[PDB]
Amino acid sequence: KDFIINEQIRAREVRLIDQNGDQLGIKSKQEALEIAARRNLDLVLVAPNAKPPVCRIMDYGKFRFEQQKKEKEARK
Ligand code: PBM
Ligand SMILES: [Cl-]
Ligand SMILES: [Cl-]
Repeated sequence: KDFIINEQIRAREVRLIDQNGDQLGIKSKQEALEIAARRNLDLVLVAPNAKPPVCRIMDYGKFRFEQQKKEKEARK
């Protein structure tokens, strides 16, 4: 569920996938953070144990809200 995002990420390099599924390739964490920032989105570590770790560009708050919404609705 919970993913670490943005500056919480410690990986030197990550494989980057953008908000639409475009495979941006291997990028330094710094460049990945720049791309996320220019798009006003978050850099989310979706696959911490992949080699190299996989990050997805997305709005973390919107993603998390929808996930919690889904869980709650299906149980009431
Ligand atoms: C990967 Pb830079 C500090 C424009
Ligand atoms: Cl640079
Ligand atoms: Cl943000």
